[PDB]
Amino acid sequence: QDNSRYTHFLTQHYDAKPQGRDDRYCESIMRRRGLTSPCKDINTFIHGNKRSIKAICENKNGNPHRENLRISKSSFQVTTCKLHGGSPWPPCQYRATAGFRNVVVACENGLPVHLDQSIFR
Repeated sequence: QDNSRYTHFLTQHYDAKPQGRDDRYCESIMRRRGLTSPCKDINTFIHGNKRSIKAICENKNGNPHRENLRISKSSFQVTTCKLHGGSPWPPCQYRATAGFRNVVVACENGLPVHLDQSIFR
């Protein structure tokens, strides 16, 4: 029916139109999306519409990749938020890295349920 994992994916990895994707963007959205207790070490948000991202799950915008993942054909505007300061607890200071590249996800039932973070490390 519903997919709580696709819902979690959106919360953790999707931001439709961010505007300025600087450090303070990261600090605000990381707190907003509930990722600051403890501070998530690295988290990347995808921008634009959701139908492009879903389409990574189909032949449309994706290919099978590695053990059980999928890799997009199209590039996406992304913003990676990376923790600095060696303390895992708030306040969480983030460095933003805007990117434009293809993304790796895992899908269930045609829906993204996981973002592979490693390609942004």
